[PDB]
Amino acid sequence: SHMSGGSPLATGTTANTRGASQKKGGEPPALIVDPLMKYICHICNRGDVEESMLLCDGCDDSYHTFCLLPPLTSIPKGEWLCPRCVVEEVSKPQ
Ligand SMILES: [Zn+2]
Ligand SMILES: [Zn+2]
Repeated sequence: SHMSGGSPLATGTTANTRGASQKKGGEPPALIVDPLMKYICHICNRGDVEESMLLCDGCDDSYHTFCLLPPLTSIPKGEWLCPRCVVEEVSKPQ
């Protein structure tokens, strides 16, 4: 059996991708701006307007009116419930 025709597929290509790997080329180690306690709107990571910052009566966390979609056209005259808790029934998971 002499089936040695001899046909190599010698076809190269310059496959080069320089993956620039600067882990902190624009990422500084941020220090704790709120070391003790400060009611910050965790949706916007900032306590922008404290006068528009609500605290869920049936939870505990700081939200802005602005940070919710759509922004709360009326400021809650009574204690504000988070939309999570607003969808309740007699049977809680307790
Ligand atoms: Zn906010
Ligand atoms: Zn709640």
